[PDB]
Amino acid sequence: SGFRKMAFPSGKVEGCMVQVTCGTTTLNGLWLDDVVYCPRHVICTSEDMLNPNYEDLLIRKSNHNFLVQAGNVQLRVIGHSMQNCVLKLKVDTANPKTPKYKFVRIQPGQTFSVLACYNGSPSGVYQCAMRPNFTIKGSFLNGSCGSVGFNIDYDCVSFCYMHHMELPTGVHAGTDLEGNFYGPFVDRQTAQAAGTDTTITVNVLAWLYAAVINGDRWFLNRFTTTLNDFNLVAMKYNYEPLTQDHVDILGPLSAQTGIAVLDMCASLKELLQNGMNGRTILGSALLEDEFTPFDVVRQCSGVT
Amino acid sequence: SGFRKMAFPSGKVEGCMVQVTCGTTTLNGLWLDDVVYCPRHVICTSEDMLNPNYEDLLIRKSNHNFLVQAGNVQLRVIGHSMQNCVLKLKVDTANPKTPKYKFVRIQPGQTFSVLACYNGSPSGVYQCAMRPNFTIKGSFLNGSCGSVGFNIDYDCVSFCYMHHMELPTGVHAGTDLEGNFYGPFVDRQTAQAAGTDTTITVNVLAWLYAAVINGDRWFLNRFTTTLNDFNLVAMKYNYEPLTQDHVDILGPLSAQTGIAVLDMCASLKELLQNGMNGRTILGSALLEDEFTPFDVVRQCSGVT
Ligand SMILES: CN1CCCc2ccc(S(N)(=O)=O)cc21
Ligand SMILES: CN1CCCc2ccc(S(N)(=O)=O)cc21
Repeated sequence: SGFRKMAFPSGKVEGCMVQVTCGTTTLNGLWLDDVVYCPRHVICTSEDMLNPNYEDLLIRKSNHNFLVQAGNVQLRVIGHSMQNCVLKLKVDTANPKTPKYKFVRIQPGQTFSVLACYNGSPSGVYQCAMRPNFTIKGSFLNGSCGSVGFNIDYDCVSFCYMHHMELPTGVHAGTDLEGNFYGPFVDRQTAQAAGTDTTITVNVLAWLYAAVINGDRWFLNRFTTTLNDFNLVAMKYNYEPLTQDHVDILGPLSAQTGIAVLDMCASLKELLQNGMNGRTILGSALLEDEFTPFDVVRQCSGVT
Repeated sequence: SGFRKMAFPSGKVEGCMVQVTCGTTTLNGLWLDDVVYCPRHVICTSEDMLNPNYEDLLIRKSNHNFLVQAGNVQLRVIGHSMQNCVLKLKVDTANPKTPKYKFVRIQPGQTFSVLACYNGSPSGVYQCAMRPNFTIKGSFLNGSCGSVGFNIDYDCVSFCYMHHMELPTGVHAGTDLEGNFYGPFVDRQTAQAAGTDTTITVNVLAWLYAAVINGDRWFLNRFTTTLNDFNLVAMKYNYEPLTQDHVDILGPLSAQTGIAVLDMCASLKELLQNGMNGRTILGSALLEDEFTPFDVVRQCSGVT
């Protein structure tokens, strides 16, 4: 029993982290097979960062200008290319610690683990959600760029996120491992606003199921409701609209707990209209939305 | 910027986790050099668990009754002993993935990372505190026993916790790696109560410093106070008494933020007497106490 914001074990990713230096700028890269992936803003000087022409900047750069260090050993760079906002550095050695892996572009509301790194060295691991507005609420300092988000399915690491920047609001913006930004963000030092950040309704409901499972049931009420009625209340509180896809994904938790999704929606409705009255759920004084239904099933069943 | 309940990267510990089976019971062990450490309740049948004589039970057991599997490879057991509540299984192979490590008995209020494991397989990592009452609020299912808590200092893993049981209240009790329980707990299936759980005052203050650093300053007030006045209010709210040792440990954060410890104590006082009035601090609707001053400095500076 108990419920924790739990990250994937980070070992398979720790073996993939390198330091990439171009000119004076150092950040993190991901060494998989004989390719090192890093943010392309590695090639920028703080004066380029305002309005960079990445094509023109990269033209000034040769294989040998890219210093790739794995722990204390240097990698030989035999090729470089830009794909969207990532640089791919062809090295002459396959990373011997390359896990089975995939590149996946995650959907907003989905969760992943972040291995925050500095100078190619792992410092810590936490669990994140892709906000509906395609930002993450991370913990990233200077040099953390190139730090990656991932999920693990048994032996396979699905890389979904590479850290590129902090917006002036202190939220975090980044790419998939094909270097396409999540959201409308560009890799340029300019004022960029994220949309309205909504609450991930299906995740909050999943967490309410986690709570009931773990003995926190005070918020269970005598009421039920309808998708349309629930979504009237979701609208008011900047919650994501609940669809039948969400209901379907909650079915395993519905089944285990014997609490119908729409009854739990009515619990959530009352919680939104009435607040928590100084009570807590799983040691939280607000509605948690960074657990997917999948995360609750995994944690509450014991998937390794 | 940003602040996250961040765990140590778990790779060095993932390489140490094994499956230990005695009779029908399987749990997790820690393979360091040529010794596998696991909870001694591995030798108990569910009928022994009520009033076990571990000495008499262990006498029935031979080296070959202890099945130690590392991933898919079996380890040969050449020696067994009981130290307090842990079994030490001498194997004939040094773990080649043994990190530089130490066994440390942590103090209540200190924090560590937990690699939750099932059948010697890592499932997830989260950050914990040793509660003042020597329990942890974990996420542990059947088979999670032998899962370890740790800190990392650059290349050295300090093992501080081995998971033994869940109390009927759903909090978690365990040992150091010399198998001495944290708190008054015994490895017997009987009703065991934890003391009053207090809030770790020095940690909450550390977190208030993390908040100011990260731009959440609304709770900063015009008031100051005294250790004795603050501790009158700590008493009322089941907060740990603040000593000059705590103040000293906060000095780096005091210095960076230019906010005197006793002024922050006055902020905290007002927060305890008045609550958060539906506001949040670092995305939290209550006072967080599972960050040490050391954790805030590490996270807010970028220690790898
Ligand atoms: C410094 N650099 C690198 C990558 C692109 C980018 C985007 C926004 C900002 S910001 N708003 O912090 O100055 C800074 C930045
Ligand atoms: C089953 N076993 C193993 C180790 C010692 C112990 C202590 C307490 C409990 S409890 N209160 O969950 O039944 C169970 C247990």
